This record gives sequence, C-alpha cells and structure tokens, in this order.
Amino acid sequence: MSVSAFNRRWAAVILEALTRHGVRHICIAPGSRSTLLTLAAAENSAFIHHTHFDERGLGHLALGLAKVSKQPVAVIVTSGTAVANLYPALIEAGLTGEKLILLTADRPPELIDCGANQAIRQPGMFASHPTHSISLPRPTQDIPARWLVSTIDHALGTLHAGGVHINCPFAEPLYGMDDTGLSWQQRLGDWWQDDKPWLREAPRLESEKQRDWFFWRQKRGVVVAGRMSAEEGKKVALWAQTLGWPLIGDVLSQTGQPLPCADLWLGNAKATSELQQAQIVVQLGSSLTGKRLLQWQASCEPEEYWIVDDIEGRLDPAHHRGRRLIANIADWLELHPAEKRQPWCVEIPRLAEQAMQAVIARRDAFGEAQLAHRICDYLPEQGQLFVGNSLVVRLIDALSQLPAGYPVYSNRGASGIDGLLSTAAGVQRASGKPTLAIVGDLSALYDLNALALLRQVSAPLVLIVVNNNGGQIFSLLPTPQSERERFYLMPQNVHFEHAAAMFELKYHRPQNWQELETAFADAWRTPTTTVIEMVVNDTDGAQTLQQLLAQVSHL
Amino acid sequence: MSVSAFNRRWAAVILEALTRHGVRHICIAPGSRSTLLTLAAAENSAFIHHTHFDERGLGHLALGLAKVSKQPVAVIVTSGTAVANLYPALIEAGLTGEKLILLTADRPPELIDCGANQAIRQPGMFASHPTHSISLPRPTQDIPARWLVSTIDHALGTLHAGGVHINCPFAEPLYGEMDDTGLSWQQRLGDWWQDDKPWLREAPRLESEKQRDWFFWRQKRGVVVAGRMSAEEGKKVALWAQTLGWPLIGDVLSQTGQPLPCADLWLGNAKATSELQQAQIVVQLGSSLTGKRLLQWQASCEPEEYWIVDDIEGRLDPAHHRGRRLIANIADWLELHPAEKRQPWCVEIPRLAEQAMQAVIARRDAFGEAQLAHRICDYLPEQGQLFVGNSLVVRLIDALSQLPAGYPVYSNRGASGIDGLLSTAAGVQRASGKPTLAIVGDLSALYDLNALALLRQVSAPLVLIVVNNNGGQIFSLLPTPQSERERFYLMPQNVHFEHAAAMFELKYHRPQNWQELETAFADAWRTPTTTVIEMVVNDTDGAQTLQQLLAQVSHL
Ligand SMILES: Cc1ncc(C[n+]2csc(CCOP(=O)(O)OP(=O)(O)O)c2C)c(N)n1
Ligand SMILES: Cc1ncc(C[n+]2csc(CCOP(=O)(O)OP(=O)(O)O)c2C)c(N)n1
Ligand SMILES: [Mg+2]
Ligand SMILES: [Mg+2]
Ligand code: NA
Ligand code: NA
Ligand code: NA
Repeated sequence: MSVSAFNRRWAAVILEALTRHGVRHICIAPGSRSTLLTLAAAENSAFIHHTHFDERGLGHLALGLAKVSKQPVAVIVTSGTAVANLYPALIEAGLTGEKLILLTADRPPELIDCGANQAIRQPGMFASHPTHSISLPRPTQDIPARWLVSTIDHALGTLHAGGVHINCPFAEPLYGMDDTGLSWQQRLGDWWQDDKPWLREAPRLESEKQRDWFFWRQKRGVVVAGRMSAEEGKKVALWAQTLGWPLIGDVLSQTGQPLPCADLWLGNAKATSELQQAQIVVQLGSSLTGKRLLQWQASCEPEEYWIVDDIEGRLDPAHHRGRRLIANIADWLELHPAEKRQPWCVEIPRLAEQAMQAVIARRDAFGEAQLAHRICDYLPEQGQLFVGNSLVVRLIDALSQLPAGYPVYSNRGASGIDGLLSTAAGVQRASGKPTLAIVGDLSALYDLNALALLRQVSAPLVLIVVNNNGGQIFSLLPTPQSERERFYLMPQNVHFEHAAAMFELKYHRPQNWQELETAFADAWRTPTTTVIEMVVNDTDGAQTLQQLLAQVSHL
Repeated sequence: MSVSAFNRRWAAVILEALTRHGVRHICIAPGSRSTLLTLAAAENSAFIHHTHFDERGLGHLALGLAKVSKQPVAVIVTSGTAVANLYPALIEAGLTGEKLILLTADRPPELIDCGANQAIRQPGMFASHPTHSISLPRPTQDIPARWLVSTIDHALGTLHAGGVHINCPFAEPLYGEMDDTGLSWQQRLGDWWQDDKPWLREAPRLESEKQRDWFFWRQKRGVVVAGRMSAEEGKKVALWAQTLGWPLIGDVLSQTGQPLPCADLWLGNAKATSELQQAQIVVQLGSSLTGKRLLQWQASCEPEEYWIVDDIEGRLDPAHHRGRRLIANIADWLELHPAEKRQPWCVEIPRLAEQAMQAVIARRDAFGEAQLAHRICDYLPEQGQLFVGNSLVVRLIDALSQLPAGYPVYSNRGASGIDGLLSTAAGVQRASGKPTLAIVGDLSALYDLNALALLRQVSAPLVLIVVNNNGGQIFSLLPTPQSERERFYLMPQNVHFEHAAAMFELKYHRPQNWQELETAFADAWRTPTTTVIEMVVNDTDGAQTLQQLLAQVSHL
C-alpha cells in the first residue's frame, strides 16, 4: 500500500543501478520532489557525496569531477527551474565528452500543464543536448524492477560520451516506511549483492586501423596537438619528434610545446610558406585555441587532413578532404607507430625560438601577458592547471611554454565564462592534487557563489582572478569603439577582497613579482583555497599580444 | 558587397520590428557574435538598454521589467551556454505570462556540428517552453526585408503571453566599415521606417465569452478565491466578493486586503471546512495559490461548479474539478459579470479568521522571521512595492499577515525557483521606479549574489531584507528525514552578507532588535540606493512557530 515506501524503493533501484557503471561521485542540491532520490543516494555507501545550492554551479561541479576522473558523475536536482540550471554544464559535456548522469525529479503526469506549483514540462527539456534521454514512467509495481534497471543499463553502457538525462516523476506522498515495494525489489535476485549490471551492453566504438599509414608517414606531414590527457601529450611529443614532423601543440595538449609561441610565428610569411609544403596534417585531439592556428587550419591545403580524438563527429571547422578517426589517442599512436625520419622543417624552429625571445624581452612588466608568459614558474609541483576562458587561455597559449605531461584542464567546448570557479573545484576534488586556476574578473563574478565550494578542497588551490576591469577580449576584437565600454567591456569596478572574506578564504592583491611570489609561498602551505588578485590596466594585455604579433610577423 | 554591413541591416530590421510591439526595455549581455544585434540595439533610441554580466540574472532582470510594465521585454545574448542561461527566466515566463523576447545570436549553419568553438545546436533548445520560436535562416539579400519583419510581426502580434525565441545566425565578418550594401534592401520597406506600426498587423483577441448563466450562479452559496492578479484587480475582487456576500479567501499575491486573513491556519480547523462544504460554486480569480491548507482545501472541496478566471491560458486547477476555465482580464470579467447584493451565508469562518489573527498577534513580540512575516505591513514603503521571495517568507507572510488592498505585490511563484530573485527585484524596481521591499532567504541570496551588482543602480530606495536562518529551513517545515536533513537538505552555508554588501558598495545593517530594524528602515528610505538588511534568526523558530500556530487554530 504505502506510496512513500515504494517511491523510496523505485529510487533505490535507480541509484544502485549507477553503482554498476562506475559512478563514484554524486552531486546534490536540495529539493522536496527530489527526496526519494537524495535519500537513496545518501544511504548508499558506494558514493562520494557533494552538495551545493546553485544547480548551475552544481552542474559544473559534476563537469569538473567528470573531466578529471573520466568517470560518469551523477547529479540529482528537484523539479523546476532547478533542472534548467543544469543546461550549461550539459551543453559543455555534450561537446567535450564528460559523462554526466542527470537525475531530475518531476511531478507525476497528473500535475503537468495544470497550474500546480513548481510543475514544468521536463521530458525533452534539453532537446538534442544529452547523448541519451530517459523519460521514466509514473512509478508502479506493474512495471517490474527489471525493466527499470534494464533501461538505466542500456543508457549508461552504450554511453560513448556526453551526458544522460533521466527524468524521474514521483507522486505524493514522498515521506513515510513500509515493506510495500520489498517483494518487487527482491525479484532482482542476487543482483543486489552483485558487481555488474543487470544488462551488459557496452559495445566499443572505434575506427579501424588505417591500412595506408605506412605510405603516409613518409610524406611531409604536420602534427597538430589538440586537447588530450597529460600522458597522451607526452606520447605525442615523442611521436612527432621521431617522425620528424613539426609539432604545433595547443595549450591544452601538455605536449611540451617544442615550437612555442605558435599564435605568433604562424603569423609570419616564412612559416606559412614552409607549411605549405606539407601533404598530410594529422591532428590529435581538438578544440584548438590560438587565433592564427584556426586560420592556418582554415586555409591550409594538404592532400589529406586527419583528426584523431575519442569524441564523435566532425572536428574540422574548415571541412578539408580527409578523415575523421574515433580513438583513444595513446591507443591510436601504438597502432600507427612512427619510424625515425629526419626533420624536414628548417626555418620554423628558428622562428619559434625568436618568437619566445621576443616574449621574454617583454617579461618584466607586471601585466596579464607577462603573467601568462611566466605561468610555469608558478605551477604547483605534482599539481594541475585549470585555465579560464577569454584572454587568459589565449595569452598562455601565445606566450607561455608549458611542460610536457603537466596536466591542464578547461571548459573549451562551448567556452562559457559561467561555470569556471565551480568546475575548478570539481577538478581539484576529483584528482586530490594542488591546483592553480586563473580566470578573468567577469568570469569570477559570474560564478562568484562558487567561492562556497572552494572552502572544501583536499589540497591547496590558488585562484588567480586577473582583474582588468571588464571583458577585455572585447578590446582585442575590433568592436565599435564608441559602444564598447557600455555594451562590450562592461567594467564592474569591483574587487575580490570582501568576496574572499565572506567565504573565509585567504587573500592577496600582490602589486609586483616579489609580492605575488610571497603569495604563492603562503598559498601552497595549507589544504585551502587562496584568492590572489592581479589588478592590471584594462588594455595592456591585449595591446601587448598585438604588438608581439606584429613584431613576430616581421622578422 | 560587404557581408558585415549586410549583417548590420539584417539586425537593424529585426530590432526595428520590436519597436512596434511596445518593446521598450532591452537587456543585453557581452558578446561578439551578438555584436550586430547589440549595435543595432544601442543605435536604436526607442530603447532603454540594461546590461549585466550574468545571463541567468539578465534573464531574470528582463522577467521583472516585464512583470511590472506589462510590456514585452527584449534580451540579447551571444551564442553558446549564454543562451542556455536564459532557460530559468524563460520557463518562469512560460508560466506567469511575461512576454520576454529572446534574441539569441548564433553561428551560421556551416559552423554547426563541426568542432567550431562556441557553437551549439541553438534552434529548439527551449522545447515547448517559449510561446513561439522563430528559427531565422542565414542572413542574405535574397530574402526580402519584408519577410523578416512579417515573421516578427506575426510572432509578436499573436503572442498572448510567455516567451519568444528568435535565433539569429550571423556569419563572419561581424566587424568592418559599414558600407551601404543592404541599404536599397532596407529601402524596400519604404516609409515604414518613419511609421510607428507593424508591417503586418495580426493581433486577434483571445477571450472567453460571457457566462449567460451567471444570474443563476451568482445567487448560490459561492466561495471567492483570489490568487495572483493586479493590485487594482485585488480591490475590485474584494468589493465584488463582499457585494455577493461570499467569503473571500485571498492569497498574499492577491492584494485584496485579505478580509479573512490567516486562511492557512483557519483552513486547518475542521469547522471552516465544514461550513465551506456548503458551497455550490467556487469562483477563483488568478492563480499560483500560496499556502498548503488552501491547496489542501482546493483539492478537497466538491462544489457543483469550480471556476478559474485568469488571463493566462490552459488549465489552472491542479485538482481538476468539474467546472469552467475562463480566459479574460479579471477586471473586464468583473464588469461583464457584475455582483448582485446578497446576504453573507458564512457564520463560522469570520469568527475563526479574527481568532486566527488574534493568535498570531499574541506572538508578535519575539525577534524572529514568523514575526517579521506578520509585521511586514507596518514596514511597506509609502506608494511603493513588495517583492516577496520564495520558500518560507512567502508562506509565513501568506499565513501570518494581512496586507492592505491594492498594495502592489510582485514575486516569481510560477515555478517557484529560488534561482533569480535579487536580479528579478532589480528589474521589478526599475520598471516602475517605485521604492521597493524585497525579502529573500539566505540560500536565495547566495544563489543570485552577483545580482548585488545590479542593485547598485536603483532609481528609488529598495531595501533588501536577507533572512538568514543558516539554511533552507523549509526543509525543517517539511517532514524530511532527521538523519540526513542537515547536509542534504538544509545545506547551512554558515555565512553572512556584510562583505557581499561591502563588495558592491551597498549600505549594510545587522539589526538585533525591532528598534534597530526600523532605524535601518528609516535611513534606507531617504536615498535612491539599495540598503541591505540582514536578519539573523535561530534556524528552526520560523518553521516551528508556524507549526504550533497551525495547531492552536485547528483546536479553536
Ligand atoms: C555564458 C557566457 N556568457 C558570455 C560569454 C561571452 N564572453 C566571452 S569572453 C567574455 C569576457 C569575459 O571577461 P573576463 O572574465 O574579465 O575575461 P577577460 O575578457 O578580461 O580576459 C565574455 C562575456 C561566454 N563565452 N559565455
Ligand atoms: C532553482 C531552484 N532550486 C531549488 C529550489 C528548491 N528550494 C525551495 S526552497 C529552497 C530553500 C531556500 O532556502 P532559503 O533561501 O535560505 O529560504 P528558507 O528556506 O530559509 O525559507 C530550495 C533549495 C527551487 N525552488 N528553485
Ligand atoms: Mg576582465
Ligand atoms: Mg534560509
Ligand atoms: Na569509470
Ligand atoms: Na558487453
Ligand atoms: Na550594522
């Protein structure tokens, strides 16, 4: 009889099911309609439980977790606007490959389209953004537990990447408990004390080994390093070296950047020339950062364009004739090995070295370009780097040479300035590692309430808020000068000292290299967050990037 | 010739079509793909432009501005997750009626599903929630200007309520010297440019016809329920119900003056529900009923007819009575359906109502949130407005307080999200330019904390009361499980707002008693600025006080 009882039983099946697909972290916001789920989640010791109050921030907390752990991560929110707040993180996951399990509680059908409080149309909400969507029915004994678990299983197990939306209607009552659904739960036999799914469906998606690799490696080819794992970046740096091919590695590639300041040199006739001679470009990973690289890539004309990543669909915004190959990068390289061939490029290496030389000559100024340049003086040892959006990711790319195999993380799929503080958190938590995060002032304002989560870290995390008073990328872009402060830049004339106090975070506003150094030396001493604020002249960053762009276009 | 110049006239037409549907305010966030729309929005002087860095907050600003002005309000965002951050406000629009028109910039088709940065599938992302959606094609001269403005005029002319999604693809280049490429293209509309009118006028009226059996129905023993409506409508509903001598069950969102206050306590006494059992008809004006006992009574009553009269569409009766659903401007309907003077039929309820109120008054003294809820009418700004937050505050004020007639009350009680409250309030004050009282709980203030930025520009004093019971104490009102309540429900954040207030240069007070609270109330009404007032309370005293009071009154 007890509708309470059953409800908690139906939710219990749901949350154990995900025990079977590697779900370790579950992130939770409060709600009422959510109780069946949250309880079930709370009572299951297979999980590490996180909570936050801002469902959008929650979503990015899961995102961060998933991004580092490479595990599916489950989220529970209540019905209503709460669910919609998950959209951003979902969109990004749908683009970058994070597996997010979204369990969104709902009113029963009796209560849809009839003026009931907090009652929205929720199935289909995220349209084509989730990889799989599940519209669960009105919980009843008449549908066996085996159906419920078989559906969840198919969803999770055939999940190459992106998230999964599972909608979970619950009618009232929701608080009560009885035996009511016990015999129904036990129809699942010893599955309850098992390790595995009820239904095992986990076929692999992989592109066959390319039979003409041996032909193609003998030609003048270029390697492009996209977003990939720390370790894939090492394996790739080595692979290109051996092949003799010039490596143009993005900031997110953790390849070592053997030809640094690419955003610069790629802007020089002598470089484009040499590169014109290539016949095959093999790009590994995607979401390329630099402006000049995207243009080079747009207009480059090799006989064939290869792109290799374990994410599905097209990744060439330019639509070259060629191939799109789905694989684990490290797995793909083993399968397409390199043979010792001799470097064919001779003028690019000069140009790279000269372009870095141009940059260090400009290093003394206490600005954001200078910070980005000098960033690997600051990387916490055995740690990880979370890079913001806007100017920051573009600066470090253009100006800094990151070590091979140092892990970098970032939200570069859709590039939102909306989840960054909270993504950084879930990144810090997933790996246990000291973390450095850099973000601009509008991005830290966006997600300012994530300063709450940053009270619970498992190793030091330093948040650098580069404060140039507004969205200054819109001073790098040729935005109509007259409208640009009010409708582009939006300076908020703010600081972050009180924001840090509120969440009892340690704060520094260093005013030169000496004091920012002391800041760090205090930061890494304790398993807490410290807000560091660099206040800089609004356009110094972008101007300087521009001048170096011209400098390097000229030699 | 120049692509970037055609893009500008393509946008300029779009923003000029808005101009002829009453669109006055337009809320804008930064962006680059949005640039043509933002240029055309800012070049076009028919608008008042509002800007904000947070697109969910921007969304909620637009919502507020619309909530007050009753005009459609425009938003401009760039492509990506910026678009997705408008969902909250859109869905709330979907329920309470605000016309928000969302101009969402986009990459052109080529750059979709190809690994392009900041490029997501934008058409349809909001599903059924917007009222209509336009999926505008790739800008070209081969599509007559007269097409773009007809399609918008249809969109806006036929919008009875809720949101509009206009997706705007634009292809690089987006910057250049403004040639005069699409000019003769623009000139194809002709003097329309100098008119004030829609190109196509399509604005057919949706309304329910006159209830020809009203003279019969108005003579029976009815009940009048008053939900969300306009302040003016409140007054009107209060007269009309006292005329028919029916008992008025007014919601806090009803603005009737609640002649039977504390309905949430007296509806729990077995004597009231017994009397009401006599009702042959219930005429409910407006929707989103507030308290639990009125919801429980609504679901349980069994008149021969139930009527919901409101100017939004669809069913509004979550209990699905036999009866009628009646779409119209409430006042208009009062005029079409006049009251006849008849004898009050209710003997018991009016006695309990004054007995409920007395019982609350007995407890007015303690410095907690139940008390604040009760006293509030003593603190309303002269000729100003009330923005009432979600969770406890709405329910306590509903339960424990009696607000005056026709005092404007605003809130987000459609989906009841605590995700956009401050940012909504700002928009709510900007729309009318009235002194404003927004009350909001601690998690609700963390959720929109960056909206503090927006509450640095107010035309008129606005007080922000933050009630800090260290958590979501509505989860102490509900029978949640004692074991996991604290970390999985209440989520106490252990925080204050002194510094948040300092951060945005907003005056702060943490009053400890009634003397201090009213002091802070006074100096606050003397400047067109926000003064934040944080009331720190013992977490469960609010919940309990209500609980107890529900119990005392169920025994009277
Ligand atoms: C959700 C969302 N809103 C808006 C944008 C557009 N956008 C890109 S960069 C940027 C500027 C961010 O400013 P700041 O945080 O200071 O970084 P800075 O530009 O100074 O480098 C904006 C608003 C976006 N990418 N995502
Ligand atoms: C966007 C959104 N997320 C979650 C909820 C569910 N919810 C309702 S009340 C509440 C707690 C609000 O806490 P607080 O702001 O401190 O007010 P109080 O409960 O103390 O009245 C939550 C999380 C909601 N209605 N909307
Ligand atoms: Mg900035
Ligand atoms: Mg609270
Ligand atoms: Na896993
Ligand atoms: Na299998
Ligand atoms: Na004070």
